[PDB]
Amino acid sequence: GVVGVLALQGDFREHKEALKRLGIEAKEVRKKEHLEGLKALIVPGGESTTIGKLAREYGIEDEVRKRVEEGSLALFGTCAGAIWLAKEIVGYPEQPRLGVLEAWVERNAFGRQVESFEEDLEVEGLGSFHGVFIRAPVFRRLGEGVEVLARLGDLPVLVRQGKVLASSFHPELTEDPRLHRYFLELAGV
Repeated sequence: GVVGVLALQGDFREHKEALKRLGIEAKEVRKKEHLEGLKALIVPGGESTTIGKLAREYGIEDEVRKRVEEGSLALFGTCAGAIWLAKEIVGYPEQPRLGVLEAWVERNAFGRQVESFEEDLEVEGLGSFHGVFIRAPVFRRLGEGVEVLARLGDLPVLVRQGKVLASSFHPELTEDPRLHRYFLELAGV
């Protein structure tokens, strides 16, 4: 298996199920050793402060940083995973995270009474994709080398920086595997 889903905490189950539609049997990553042999790693939705704390404690954060830097590992972060990837988390400068993505992300900042909504999104190259948002974080600022692949109105919700992909929505909460395939393709799987 060359595709893994970080399984320290959260909803990795949904991503494994989504990956099955691509004929992939996802490897559950719980130890740094589990990163060996992977071409792609998905960081799931969940509790961002916990995923960050555990990934740091187990040495996974540092190894992932090294792997991405050498270009031997593609990353796809969804919700908590997108927060984990962000270089800056608004209001939580010291929150444990990878921080490779040049972006400023604010946790659960959409400002809607009901903290859950769904929107049809236009994804560059992919087409229309059903976006599922739950206590969704907001991409406040993006670095110059970051590409916006999808927006809700004018707000970026799917961004890419090289082999790092991040979404504020949950593609794994739909039965559409096209965004996952898009990720595997860029990871060279």
